[PDB]
Amino acid sequence: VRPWSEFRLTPAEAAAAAALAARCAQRYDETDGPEFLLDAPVIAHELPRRLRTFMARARLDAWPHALVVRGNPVDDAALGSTPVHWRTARTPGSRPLSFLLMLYAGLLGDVFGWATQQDGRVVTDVLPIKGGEHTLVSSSSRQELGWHTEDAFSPYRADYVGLLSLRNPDGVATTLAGVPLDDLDERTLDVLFQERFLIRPDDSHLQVNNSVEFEGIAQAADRPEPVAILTGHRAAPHLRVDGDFSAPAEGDEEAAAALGTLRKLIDASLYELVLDQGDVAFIDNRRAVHGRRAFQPRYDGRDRWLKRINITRDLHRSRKAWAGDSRVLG
Ligand SMILES: N=C(N)NCC[C@H](O)[C@H](N)C(=O)O
Ligand SMILES: [Fe+3]
Repeated sequence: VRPWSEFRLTPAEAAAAAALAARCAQRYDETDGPEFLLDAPVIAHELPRRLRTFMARARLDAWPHALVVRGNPVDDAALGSTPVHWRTARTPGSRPLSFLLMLYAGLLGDVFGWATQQDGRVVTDVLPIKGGEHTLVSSSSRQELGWHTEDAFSPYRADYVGLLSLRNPDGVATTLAGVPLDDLDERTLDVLFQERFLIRPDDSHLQVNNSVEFEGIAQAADRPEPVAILTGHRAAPHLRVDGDFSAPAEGDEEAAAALGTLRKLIDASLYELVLDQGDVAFIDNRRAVHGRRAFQPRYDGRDRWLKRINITRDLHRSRKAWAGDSRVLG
């Protein structure tokens, strides 16, 4: 009925998962400490069985753009005010929910972070930062966050991007789109499968958006190597594109026409997913691009606030980029 797969916890199931995360928050010092990173995938085997069944099956389905879990309770009074910056965003009220996200993520794969993004944290924060309303990063607000493959520039980008909505009082929509296969002619499709496109790293990997891996980002922005936008099966391709940071190879007008066509087709097929408070989404970063609608920030303590995590099916595929730590890349 919809392009994502959806699961709704019963009150009993939701309370059991919450109790499990609360227990972890009492026994472990931090969510992305080495001890909990190793233990979380096994603790997650204790989550409610109906949820584990959904995650195991839905990950193997061929069609969904995202796996959506609704119905986690969040008490605004216990959670407290939305932080003013991500640096101070590991508040006690949000702590059990950060553990909950880690437990759900462990059913899907291996979590990791980036040395060049929010100080190498694995669980990151999405919130509006005053003065950054018209930027191209996820702390924007008044300017729409254009659609993108997460970390498109990198061969080590996530297979799944997890988002947990801590609060979203004005119902701001996440945007999604898949490959517009019904409108791509064969010739245009052929071009998108060839290595004729440049993809640069987005602004969230810049030094200015953080408090030696930055040299790799500079090389990627300065001298990008040509890559394909589409890979895999022609009838169900995987997608790698960033609307704001993608370009054709220099002088390649055939590739430019193909990228220009794809831009218009994705713009025309973008749809909206609203993550209400307590909703979790795992976006398939190979099948879909995602973004976020423009909204007016409040800055009154009740702004939209998400926790975010990157998930790969195999951490060993990124060995070359382990930044002195398997769980932080760069
Ligand atoms: N604005 C564009 N095209 N992409 C940047 C947004 C990304 O999701 C980035 N990892 C961020 O959080 O800002
Ligand atoms: Fe994103």
